[PDB]
Amino acid sequence: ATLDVRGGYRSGSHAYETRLKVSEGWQNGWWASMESNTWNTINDVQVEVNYAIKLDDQWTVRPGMLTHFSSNGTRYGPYVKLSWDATKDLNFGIRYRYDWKAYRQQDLSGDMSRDNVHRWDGYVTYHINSDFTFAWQTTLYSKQNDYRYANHKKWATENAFVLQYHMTPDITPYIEYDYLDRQGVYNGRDNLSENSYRIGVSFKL
Ligand SMILES: CCCCCCCCCCCC[N+](C)(C)[O-]
Ligand SMILES: CCCCCCCCCCCC[N+](C)(C)[O-]
Ligand SMILES: CCCCCCCCCCCC[N+](C)(C)[O-]
Ligand SMILES: CCCCCCCCCCCC[N+](C)(C)[O-]
Ligand SMILES: CCCCCCCC
Ligand SMILES: CCCCCCCC
Ligand SMILES: CCCCCCCC
Ligand SMILES: CCCCCCCC
Ligand SMILES: CCCCCCCC
Ligand SMILES: CCCCCCCC
Ligand SMILES: CCCCCCCC
Ligand SMILES: CCCCCCCC
Ligand SMILES: CCCCCCCC
Ligand SMILES: [Cl-]
Ligand SMILES: [Cl-]
Repeated sequence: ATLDVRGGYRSGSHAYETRLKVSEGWQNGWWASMESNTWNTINDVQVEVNYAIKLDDQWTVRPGMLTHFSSNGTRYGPYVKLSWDATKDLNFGIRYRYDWKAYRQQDLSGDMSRDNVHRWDGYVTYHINSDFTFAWQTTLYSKQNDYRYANHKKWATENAFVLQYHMTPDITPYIEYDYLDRQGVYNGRDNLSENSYRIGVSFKL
């Protein structure tokens, strides 16, 4: 199993975040994770499970679900991820997730609806050498219903860039930059450029 500890700062929202995440995978193909996230402007819990269906030596499909709890209520995210181990050192992934909210919120028409979201994620991971792995995750999400993001649009993006250092077989420090679109909100103003800078470490328990 792996414990991941991460700290970050978001420039638009002027917010620190921390994450503690524990994950395990099994030989039968199951995988599960649980995490807690904190956010402090100058909490949530998520649980995820999936299963690997091996289509051949290089291709895997993982149906799964992400459940998310916060002050507003519960959100469920059933998904299917397709992964391709193109080489020993290069992996690609694509995931569709439907983030469905178990609670209603006021929409832009004044009605109480569900702020459900269609979410797509692309993944590239490249093992550069014994010392370094570089990962990029690109994200698009769009509103199913009559809502908008803080960028004033029905859609938004995230792009995350992670450099992992394989310090020991069981310890992997990493640094990360994310651009989270103009989703920053601070001091009563939205549409702020949201740069995110993170540092963390992943280790074997
Ligand atoms: C790349 C920068 C790493 C940032 C590490 C963030 C650690 C969390 C700090 C918690 C303090 C929150 N605060 C400032 C509101 O008290
Ligand atoms: C091994 C740590 C991984 C996180 C596991 C989650 C355990 C439950 C903690 C819930 C957080 C309680 N809180 C902060 C919302 O008050
Ligand atoms: C649409 C073009 C897709 C980009 C291809 C990425 C390059 C790595 C693929 C090489 C793997 C070939 N093979 C047969 C060993 O699996
Ligand atoms: C989840 C990644 C999606 C990959 C995009 C489509 C490129 C597929 C390449 C086919 C593989 C060719 N082959 C059998 C020689 O490895
Ligand atoms: C003056 C507040 C800036 C805090 C930025 C933190 C960078 C890691
Ligand atoms: C505006 C804050 C910038 C934080 C940079 C962190 C070190 C690259
Ligand atoms: C035999 C491998 C099939 C590749 C999976 C394609 C899924 C659209
Ligand atoms: C034998 C490999 C087939 C590739 C299918 C690609 C699905 C996006
Ligand atoms: C030698 C293979 C490099 C091509 C990788 C392109 C990834 C989209
Ligand atoms: C001051 C502009 C922030 C963009 C930094 C990009 C880091 C890779
Ligand atoms: C792999 C290159 C993606 C760069 C996207 C950055 C958008 C701010
Ligand atoms: C390759 C990371 C740079 C992303 C561009 C966003 C900076 C404003
Ligand atoms: C409380 C967050 C800790 C940040 C981890 C940094 C590891 C180098
Ligand atoms: Cl619905
Ligand atoms: Cl729009």
